[PDB]
Amino acid sequence: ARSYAEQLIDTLEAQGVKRIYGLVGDSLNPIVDAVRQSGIEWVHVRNEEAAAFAAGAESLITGELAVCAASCGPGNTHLIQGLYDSHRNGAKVLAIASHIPSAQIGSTFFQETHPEILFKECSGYCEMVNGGEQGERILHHAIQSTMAGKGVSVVVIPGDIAKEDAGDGTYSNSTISSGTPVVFPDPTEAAALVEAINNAKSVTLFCGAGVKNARAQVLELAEKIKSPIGHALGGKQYIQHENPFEVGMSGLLGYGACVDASNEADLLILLGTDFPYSDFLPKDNVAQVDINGAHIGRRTTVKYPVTGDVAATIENILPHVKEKTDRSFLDRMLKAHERKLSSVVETYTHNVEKHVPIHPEYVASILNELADKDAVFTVDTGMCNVWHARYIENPEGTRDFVGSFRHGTMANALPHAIGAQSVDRNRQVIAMCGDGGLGMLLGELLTVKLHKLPLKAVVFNNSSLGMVKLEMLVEGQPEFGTDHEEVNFADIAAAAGIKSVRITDPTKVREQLADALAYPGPVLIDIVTDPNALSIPPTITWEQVMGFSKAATRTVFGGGVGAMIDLARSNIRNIP
Amino acid sequence: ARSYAEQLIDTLEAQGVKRIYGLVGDSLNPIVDAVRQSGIEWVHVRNEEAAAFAAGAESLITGELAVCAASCGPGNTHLIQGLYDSHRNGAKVLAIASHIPSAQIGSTFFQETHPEILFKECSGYCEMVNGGEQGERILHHAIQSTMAGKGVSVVVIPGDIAKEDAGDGTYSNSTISSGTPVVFPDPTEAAALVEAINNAKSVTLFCGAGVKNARAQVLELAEKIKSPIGHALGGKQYIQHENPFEVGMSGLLGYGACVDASNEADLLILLGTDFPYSDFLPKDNVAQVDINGAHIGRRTTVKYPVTGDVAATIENILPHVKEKTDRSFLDRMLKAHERKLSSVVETYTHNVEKHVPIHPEYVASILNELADKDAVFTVDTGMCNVWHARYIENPEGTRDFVGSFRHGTMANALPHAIGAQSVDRNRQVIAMCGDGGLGMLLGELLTVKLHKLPLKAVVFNNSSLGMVKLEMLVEGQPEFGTDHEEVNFADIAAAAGIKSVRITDPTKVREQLADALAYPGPVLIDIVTDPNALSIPPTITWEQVMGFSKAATRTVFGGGVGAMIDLARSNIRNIP
Amino acid sequence: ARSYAEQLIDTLEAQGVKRIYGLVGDSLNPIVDAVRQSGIEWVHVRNEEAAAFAAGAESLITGELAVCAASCGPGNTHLIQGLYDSHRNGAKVLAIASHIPSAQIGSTFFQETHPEILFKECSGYCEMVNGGEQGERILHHAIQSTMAGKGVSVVVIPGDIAKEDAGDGTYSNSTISSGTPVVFPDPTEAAALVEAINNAKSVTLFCGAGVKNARAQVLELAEKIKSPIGHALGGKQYIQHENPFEVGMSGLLGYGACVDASNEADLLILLGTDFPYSDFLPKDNVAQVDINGAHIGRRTTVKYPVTGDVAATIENILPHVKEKTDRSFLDRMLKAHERKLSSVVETYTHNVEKHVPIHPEYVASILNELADKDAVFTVDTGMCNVWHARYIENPEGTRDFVGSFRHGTMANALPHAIGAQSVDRNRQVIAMCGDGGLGMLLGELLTVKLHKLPLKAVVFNNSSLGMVKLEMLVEGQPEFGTDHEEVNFADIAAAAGIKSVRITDPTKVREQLADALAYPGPVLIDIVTDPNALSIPPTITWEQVMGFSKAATRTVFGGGVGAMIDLARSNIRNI
Ligand SMILES: Cc1cc2nc3c(=O)[nH]c(=O)nc-3n(C[C@H](O)[C@H](O)[C@H](O)COP(=O)(O)OP(=O)(O)OC[C@H]3O[C@@H](n4cnc5c(N)ncnc54)[C@H](O)[C@@H]3O)c2cc1C
Ligand SMILES: Cc1cc2nc3c(=O)[nH]c(=O)nc-3n(C[C@H](O)[C@H](O)[C@H](O)COP(=O)(O)OP(=O)(O)OC[C@H]3O[C@@H](n4cnc5c(N)ncnc54)[C@H](O)[C@@H]3O)c2cc1C
Ligand SMILES: Cc1cc2nc3c(=O)[nH]c(=O)nc-3n(C[C@H](O)[C@H](O)[C@H](O)COP(=O)(O)OP(=O)(O)OC[C@H]3O[C@@H](n4cnc5c(N)ncnc54)[C@H](O)[C@@H]3O)c2cc1C
Ligand SMILES: Cc1ncc(C[n+]2csc(CCOP(=O)(O)OP(=O)(O)O)c2C)c(N)n1
Ligand SMILES: Cc1ncc(C[n+]2csc(CCOP(=O)(O)OP(=O)(O)O)c2C)c(N)n1
Ligand SMILES: Cc1ncc(C[n+]2csc(CCOP(=O)(O)OP(=O)(O)O)c2C)c(N)n1
Ligand SMILES: [Mg+2]
Ligand SMILES: [Mg+2]
Ligand SMILES: [Mg+2]
Repeated sequence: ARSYAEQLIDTLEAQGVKRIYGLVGDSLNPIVDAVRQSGIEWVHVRNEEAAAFAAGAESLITGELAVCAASCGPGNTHLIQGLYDSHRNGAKVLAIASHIPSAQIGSTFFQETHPEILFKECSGYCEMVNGGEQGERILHHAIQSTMAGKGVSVVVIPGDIAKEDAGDGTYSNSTISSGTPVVFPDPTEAAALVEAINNAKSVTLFCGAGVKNARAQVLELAEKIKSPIGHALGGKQYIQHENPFEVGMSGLLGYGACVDASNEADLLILLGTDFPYSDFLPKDNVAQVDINGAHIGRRTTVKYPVTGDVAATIENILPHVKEKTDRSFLDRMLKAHERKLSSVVETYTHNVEKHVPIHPEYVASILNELADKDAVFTVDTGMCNVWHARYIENPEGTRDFVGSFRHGTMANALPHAIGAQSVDRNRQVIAMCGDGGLGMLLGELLTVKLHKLPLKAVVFNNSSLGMVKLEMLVEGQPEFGTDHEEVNFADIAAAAGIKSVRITDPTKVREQLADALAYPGPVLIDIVTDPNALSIPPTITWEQVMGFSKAATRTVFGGGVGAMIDLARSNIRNIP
Repeated sequence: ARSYAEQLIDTLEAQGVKRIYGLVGDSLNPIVDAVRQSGIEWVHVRNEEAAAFAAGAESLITGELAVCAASCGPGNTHLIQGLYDSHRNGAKVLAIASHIPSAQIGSTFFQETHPEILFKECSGYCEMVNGGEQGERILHHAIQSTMAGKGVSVVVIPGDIAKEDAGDGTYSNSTISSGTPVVFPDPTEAAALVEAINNAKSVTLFCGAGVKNARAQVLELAEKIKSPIGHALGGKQYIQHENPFEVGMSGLLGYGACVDASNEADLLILLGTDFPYSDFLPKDNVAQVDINGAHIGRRTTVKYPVTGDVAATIENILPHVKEKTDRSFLDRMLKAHERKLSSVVETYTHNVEKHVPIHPEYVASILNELADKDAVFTVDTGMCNVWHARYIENPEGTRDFVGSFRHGTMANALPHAIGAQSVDRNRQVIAMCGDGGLGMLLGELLTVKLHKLPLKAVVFNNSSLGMVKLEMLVEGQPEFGTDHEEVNFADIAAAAGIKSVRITDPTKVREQLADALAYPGPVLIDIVTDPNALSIPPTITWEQVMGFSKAATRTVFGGGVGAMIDLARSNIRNIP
Repeated sequence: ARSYAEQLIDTLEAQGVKRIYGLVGDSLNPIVDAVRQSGIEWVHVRNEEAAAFAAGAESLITGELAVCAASCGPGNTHLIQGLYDSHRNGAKVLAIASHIPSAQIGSTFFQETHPEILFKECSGYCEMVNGGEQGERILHHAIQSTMAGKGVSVVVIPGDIAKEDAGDGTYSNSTISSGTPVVFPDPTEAAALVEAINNAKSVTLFCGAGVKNARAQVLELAEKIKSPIGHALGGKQYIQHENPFEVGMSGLLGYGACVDASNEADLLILLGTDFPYSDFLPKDNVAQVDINGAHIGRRTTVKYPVTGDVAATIENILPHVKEKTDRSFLDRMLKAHERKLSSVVETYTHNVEKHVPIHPEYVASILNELADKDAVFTVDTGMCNVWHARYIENPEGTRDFVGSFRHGTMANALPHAIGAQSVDRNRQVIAMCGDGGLGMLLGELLTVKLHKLPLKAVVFNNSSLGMVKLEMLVEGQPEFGTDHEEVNFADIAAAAGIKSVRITDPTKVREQLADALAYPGPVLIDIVTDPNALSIPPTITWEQVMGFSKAATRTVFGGGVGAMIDLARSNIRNI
C-alpha cells in the first residue's frame, strides 16, 4: 500500500471483494493498474450504467459488498441509473467515482462535474477525497455505511490524489461491522399489538421483503391465529412457496383473495412491507411491524405501530397471543382464493397456447417449468413484471430474483444478470428481457460475449413498450408512440458472437426453449410475442394506473396465473 | 389549449418546434397525446440519453429551440449525460422531465426521484410545475432562459398536473426574445487594448468559438497589425478556412506554429476562447476579449481584460490601432507553420495508404475529400477528436461540426447525428464513431433504421479504448483494460436492417467509402483500424495528459495532418 | 505572499479592498493574521449575518468589491441571510467562508457543514479550496465572477490549507475586468420597438433600477413621444427627482397616476424593471427592454422584447422614432397624478401633526426635510418600506438608498447602515429601523459603539410587527402574535454607550429629531409610533397582499404622500 490507489485496492481485496465492474479511463487509470496487480478481477462493461446495475445485482445475490468504478465527469455520470436502483434495493455497493484533477476543480475544466453533489439522492454516504490519509478514512466510512444497511456509498476521487501516498493504515486496519442486530420491539408497542390480535376475531398477515428471515415465525403465528397470508411483490419469493395460508398478492399486478382477505379481516398486520398502493389497503384497524420506524404508517392508517424485526417481534408476542380455534375466515378466504384463480385461468388463458403471435403468459408458464430449481431470474421493468409475478414460482425457496421493483427502471434485466452470473458461472441465470429494455442497453450483449457469461436472455419481443400500451388503453388515449417496426434480436445476438434462437411458432416454444436453457454458454432466445395480450377491466382509471387514486379498490389487471393454482387447490383439500 | 399538456404543445408548436425526441411512458402519456394531435413529430429513441444529445445537436445546427422529453423517475434520469453535453455546448434546449404524481411526492413512492434538484448543474433554469397556471409561467421562463443563452432549461412536470387545466395565456402569448445584442466594450478597457496593441511590435490572435460571427473583423485586424491567427478546437470550423494568417491549433492535439506564435509574440490576444490547457499559454503579455466577463483570466494571466463581443470590440478599436508595416514576425511564423506541417506529413504519413491494420489518419484524409462541401460531421470522444482536428476541413465554411468538446463524453456521435440529420434529410451527415462509443449506445442503430435517417456512420473499429491506451503509454503503466476481442459492427448493423460495409484492406478504403457515402439511405461503414497508430513523444507526462502540469510546453502528440497543408502552402506563395 | 492566507489578503489589498467585516475564529485565524499585517481594516461584528449585510451595503454604495469573512461550520452558516440579500441586490461581494480541516472532511467532525453546497442558491460562484495553487485560481474566478455582475461569490477555505504555500501568482497577477460593456440591441428587436412606438398614439414608460445610468436618455425619449414616466420601487431613486413627466409608482405601496397611465396608454414600455406584481401590469400591448434576456416577459405578456441596455437602446431607436405633437394623454395623466396626490394628502394627513401615538407618516415627512441632501437611507423590511416610498425623496439624486427590496428580509437596516457608514464617516447615514428588525439583530448596537460609527438609527417603535398586523386586517383574521409589550430602545442604546433620545409627543418630533441628527456621533432615536396607522381599502384581499392574486387591479394602500407633491404641482404649470 504505497499510493492511495494501491491502498484502496488492497483494502477492498482484504475485505473479500472479487471483482470490480467498470470502464477504464483518465483518473481511474492508477486504480485499474492496482487492480491488474491484485487478485481482484476487472470486469469491463460497454456502458458504466451496466457496471452499477451489475454491482447491485451481485450484492443482492451474495449479501456482501460489490464495487463499480468509473472515470471522471461523463464516466461516473453514467453510473447514476444503476446507483438509484441499487440504492432503492438496499444493495451493499461502493461506487468509485473518479474525478477531474483537484487543481482544476472550480475552473469549468474539460469534463468537470460535481459528483459529490449529484449522487446525494442515490446514496447513504457520498464524499470527496482531498488527500491520501483523508481518502483512507472516507473509504472506511463509505464501506462501513453501506455494510450497515444505509444504501449506496460513493467515494469521489480526483485522479491526481489517487497517485499520492496512502494513509498510515489506521482506518483500513479496522474490522467492518457487517452483522445483523436482533431488533426486539418496545414492550409497550408489543403489548398493544397482542391486545389488537386477541381482540380481533379474524386477522390477515400481509408480508413484504422484511419477512426474508422470518418464514418460520410468520407461519407459526398464522397457524396460531388462523390468518390468511398475502404478500407485496417484494415478499413473493419468501412467503408464497409451501404456505398453507397463501392468499396471493395485492396491487394492479395482484392475484387471488389477498385484497379481500386484507380488507375483510378485523385486523390487518403489515409485516416487513412498504407496499405503496394505498387504495388496495384498509384504514380501519391496521398494525405495522417495520425495522425502520420512519417507514411506519407511510402507506395507510396504522393504529398499532411496532418498530422491530419481524422474527423477533413474532417470537416476543407469541406466548401472549391466544390460540384462535375458529378457522371460518381462513377457510372462507382459502376457498375464495382458489375460485378467483380458477376463474382467471378460465377467463383469460383457455386454449391460448396456439394463438399467433405467441402469448407471453404461455411463454412464462413454460419458462417456470423448464428453469432450474435454483435459477436466478432477473426481470426487466414493464410487462415482464406481470409475467414474473403471476407465473414464476419459487418452489423450495432456492431461486433468486433481481428486479427494479422500487426504482422501476427499464433495461435492468441484462446488466442485473451480468452481475448475478459473475458470482457463480455454474448457476443458471435467466434474464426476462423486454424488447424496449434490451434495445435501451443493447451494447451489453458485447459484455456477455467478452466475459463468456452463460446467462440465458429470454426476450419477450412484442415490438412494443407493452406496459405503456396498457396505460393508454386504461386512459382511453389512442395508441401512439408505443409500437414500432420489428427488430430481430436473434440475428443481432448472432452478429455479436452469441448463440441465438428465434421462436415465432407457439407449438415450438417448449422444445426450442428447452434446447436453449440446456446450452452450455450464453444464449439469446428471441420470442415473438403478442403486444395485445392484455385484458383491462373498464373500471380501471388513469389515476389508478399512475398510483394517485384515493378510492378503495379491489380491481387487478386481467390475464391468467400459472402454477400457483396447484398450492391454492392443495390448501383447499387440506382444510380439516 | 384546454389542459396544461395541450397548452405546452401548442406553445412549442407556435414557436416553430418541429419535433420532440423522447420515449413515451406514464406521466408523459398526456403530453405525447397532444404531440399526436399537433403538427410536431414524435421521434422515438431507444434510450432517453440519445434524445437529449439529439436535441442538443439539432439546436446547434438550426440555432433554434430543440426539445427532448422523458417519463418519470428513471426515464428523465437517462437524459442527464445529454443535458450536460448540450449545456456545456450552449445549445438552446428545453427538457420536459415528466415526474411522479404530485400526491406521491415526499412518500418514497415507486420511481420517485427529485429531478428539480438533480438537474441543477446541467442547466441554467430548472423548476417544478405545481399547477396549470404556474406551469405556463415556468414554461415561458424556461424557454426565455435557454433562448437568451443561459444553457439547458428543465421543466419538471408531475403527471397529474399535465392533465389539469391550462393557464390563461398571459405567458404563452409573449414573444420570446431570441435576438443577438451588439456588445461594445467599456471605453477604458478598449483603450488599454489599443495601447497594448500599439506598444507591441508583434501580436498573435488566438481564436475560439466566440469568433463565429467575427471572421471579417478578425481578418481585417490581422491585415492591419500583421498578426498570425491560431485557434482553439472550438474555433477551428470558423477561422481556419481561407485565412491568410493561419498558424494552426494549440494543445496536445494541436498542429503547426500556433504554440510558437502565441508564446513568441510581444502580445497575445485571446479572442472568444476558453482554451483550458494553461501550460500551452504564455503569462507575460496577454489580452482577452470575452462576451462573458466571468470567463476572463480563467486560464492564464490577463493584463488587458475586455468584456465584449469580438466583432464589436474590433470595429471599435480599429481606427485607433496604428498600421504595422513590419511583417517579419508574420512571414517567419507562416514559413515555420508550413515547415512543421510538411515535416509532420513526412515523418508520420509515409506509406500510410498501404499500412495494415488500416491507419485511421488515412481514413480521415479520404473522408475529408469524399464528403459533401456542406456535410455535418459528428465526432465521438477519443482518438476520433485527433483525426477530426487534423484531417476534417471546412472549405467555404458550409460544413457543420457537432462534438463533445467541453463535457468530453464518449458515445455522442451517433445520437448527435440522429438530431443533425432530422433537421434536413437531403443534407449529408457523417458520424465519426469509436468502437467504444458505438458499443456504449448500440441500441441507437435501431433508431436510425426506424426513422430511415440516411446518416453515414463511419466506425473507426480499433478494438480498443484508443485514447486510454495512449494515456497508459504516456504514464508507463502496462496496457490493461483497454483492448478487447474484435466486434463485427457491419454484421450487427446488417442484423438491424441497415446497409453495411466492412473494410479491412487499406487499398479498398477509397472505393468502399465512396460507394457507401453515395448510397441513398442509412449506412454503417465498419473500418478495421490500427489501435497502435500512436506516436507519443517521450517527454509527455501523465500530468500533461490529465491537464494538471503547470510547466510551459510546446509538445503535441505525434501523427500527421491532412488537407490543411494546402492553405499553409498557398499562404507561402502569397507572401509579398 | 508565502502562505495562501497571505496571498489571498495581498490579492484583495491589490484590488483596493479597504476593510473586511467578520468575526475571527478557528480556521479564519491565519486569514485575520494576514489582515492585521496588511493595510486592510478588520471590522469586528457581533453576528456574522451583519458582516454579510454590511459588505452588501458597502458594495452598493461604492460600486466596488466588498468582503465578509467567517469561521468554520456555524460561523459561515450565519452569513447566509446577508448573502441572499446581497445576491438579490446584485452587490459585488466576496464571502470568505472558512472551513473545517481538510483531513476531517467526510468524518462528521465537530462543527462540520458543507458550505460549498449550502451557498449555491445565494451565489453566482461557490467553490472549495483544496490546495494553495487551486485556491489562488478559484479566488480569481470568484472575484472576476462577482465583478462581472454574477452576484455573490463564496470561497470555502479549509483552515489547514490557509497555512499551506501560496500559488505561483499566475491568477492573482491578472487584471480583473470591472468595466461596463455597452449593450446595443439586436436591430430586429429595435425595429419592432420603433414600429410599436410609432403606431401608438399614447405611450407610458415604466422604469426600474436598470434606468440607473440612463436618466438623460429616458427624459429625451419622453420629451419626443410625450410619455408619462412611472417607476417600480427599485427605479424611484433614479427617475423620480426633477422629472417633468413624473406619474408615481405601482404596487400596493404605489402612488399617483402610474397604475392608470400604465394601463390606459396604447403602449407600455418596461425599462430596466423586474416589477413582480403582475396584477398591476397590462397584458394587451407591452414592450420590455432588459439587459438580461432571461428576465424578459417574466411578469406579464411582452409583445416587443428587446435584449439590451436602456441608454443604448434609447439612443439607437431615437432617430427612427417620430416626434409626437399630441400631448393629450400626458397632460391628462399629469393632471390626474396631481389630483390623486392632493386627494391622498387631504384624506389621510389631516391633523397628522397632533395624532397620538405618533403617526409614522408625520415622522417620515420631518425626517425627509431634516436629513442631509446627500444622506444614505437604509430601510428595514415592513411598514418602513411604505414610509420610505411615499415620504423620502432624492433631490439632485445625491442621496443613496439601501434596503432588502427583493429578498425582503427584516433586520437589514442597522447592518446595512454599518457598511454604508464605514465607507465615509463624514457622510450622514439614517437607518429607518423597525422595532422587530432592530430586536432581531440587537447586538449590532455594540458594533456601532465599538467602531464609533456616527449613524442615526431612527426606530419607528410601534411595539408591533406592523406589516403583519396589516396582513391579518386584510385577511379578516383576529389580531394575534403581532403586538407585544413596549420595549425602550433609547434605554437599551444608552446602556450600550450610545447617545439616545425617546420621542413620545408628536409636537416634539421636529426639535428632538433636529437635535439628534445634528449630534456628532452615533444616536438612537426611539420614536413611539402608532401600530394602527393603517388605512386599507376594503377590496384588498389576502391573495393580493401575498402576491398571488390574478385579477387586474389598480388599488393601493391608503395613507398620504410627502414632498413628492411639490414636483406634481410644478409639473401642472402651463396647463
Ligand atoms: C411495473 C411494476 C409494477 C408493480 N406493481 C406492483 C403491484 O401491483 N403489486 C405489488 O405488490 N408490487 C408491485 N410492484 C412493486 C412495488 O412498487 C413495491 O416495490 C413493492 O410492493 C414493495 O415490496 P415490499 O414491501 O416487499 O418491499 P420494500 O418496499 O422493500 O419494503 C420492505 C420493508 O420491510 C422492512 N424491513 C426490512 N427488513 C426488516 C426486518 N427484518 N423486519 C421488519 N421489517 C423489515 C423495510 O424497512 C421496508 O419498509 C411493481 C413494480 C413494477 C416495476
Ligand atoms: C479528447 C479531447 C481532446 C481535446 N484536446 C484539445 C486540444 O488539444 N486542443 C484544443 O484546442 N481543444 C481540445 N479539446 C477541446 C477543449 O477541451 C476545449 O473545449 C476547447 O479548446 C474550447 O474551444 P473554444 O475556446 O473555441 O470554445 P469554448 O470553450 O466554448 O469558448 C468560447 C468562448 O467564447 C466566448 N464568446 C462567445 N461568444 C462570444 C462573442 N460573440 N464575443 C466574444 N466572446 C464570445 C464564450 O463566452 C467562451 O468563453 C479537446 C477535446 C476532447 C474531447
Ligand atoms: C415590504 C415590501 C413591499 C414592496 N412593495 C412594492 C410595491 O408596492 N411596489 C414596487 O414597485 N415595489 C415593491 N417592493 C419591491 C419589489 O418587490 C421589487 O423588488 C421592485 O419592484 C423591483 O424594482 P426594480 O424593477 O427597479 O428592480 P429589479 O427587480 O432589480 O429589476 C431591475 C431590472 O433591470 C434590469 N437591468 C439592469 N441594468 C440594466 C441596464 N443597464 N439596461 C437594461 N436593463 C437593465 C435587470 O436585469 C432587472 O431585470 C416591495 C418591497 C418590500 C420589502
Ligand atoms: C428508463 C425508463 N424509461 C421509461 C420508463 C417507462 N416505462 C415503464 S415500462 C415501459 C415499457 C417497457 O417496454 P419493454 O421493455 O419492451 O417491456 P414490455 O412492457 O413491452 O414487456 C416504459 C416506457 C422506465 N420505467 N424507465
Ligand atoms: C462516458 C465516458 N466514459 C469514459 C470516458 C473516458 N474516455 C475518454 S476517451 C475513451 C476511449 C474511447 O474509445 P473509443 O470510443 O473506441 O475511441 P478511440 O479513442 O478508441 O478512437 C475513454 C474511456 C469518457 N470520456 N466518457
Ligand atoms: C427574517 C424575517 N422574518 C419574518 C419576515 C416577515 N415580515 C415581514 S415584515 C414583518 C414585520 C416587521 O416588523 P418591524 O420590523 O417592527 O416593522 P413594522 O412593519 O412594524 O414597521 C414580518 C414579520 C421577514 N420579512 N423576514
Ligand atoms: Mg416490449
Ligand atoms: Mg476505439
Ligand atoms: Mg414595528
